[PDB]
Amino acid sequence: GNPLVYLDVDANGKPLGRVVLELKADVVPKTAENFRALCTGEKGFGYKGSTFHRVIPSFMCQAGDFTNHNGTGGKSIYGSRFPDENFTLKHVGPGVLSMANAGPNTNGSQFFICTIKTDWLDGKHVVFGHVIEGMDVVKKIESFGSKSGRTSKKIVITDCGQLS
Repeated sequence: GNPLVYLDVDANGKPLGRVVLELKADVVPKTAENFRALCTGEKGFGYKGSTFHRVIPSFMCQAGDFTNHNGTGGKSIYGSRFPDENFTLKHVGPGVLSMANAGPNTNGSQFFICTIKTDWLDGKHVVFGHVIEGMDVVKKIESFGSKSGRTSKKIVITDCGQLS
């Protein structure tokens, strides 16, 4: 079946708990595989030790810039960037997992977890999974964001990996 992966998240060195994500490899296999491998770190790089660098209450929590830690970086297991696979899955509600980008066909490693229905991103960002467990952790992360995106605590993915 579809991969299940996890992110364990700290805020100022205090554990918040675990976010478990289903990756919809049935719909977006290339996009799912990138995220899966970045969670395991099996290519020699990935999300472990990196941060949620942009968090906006009543919108989303963004992470995945494991090279520059500020929204300008990241890379995929395929190369620097890869195409929008499809827009079949929609931003239907809280818990949706979707690729951050800098316009069409600029997926790398950055991603966001929605805390509301972000319907205006449909057709612009590739949705590739959702939160199976740990919305409480996501809401804690959200509570440390601000309107500007700047976080009030350092939010770190201390561990990550594949469950199945």
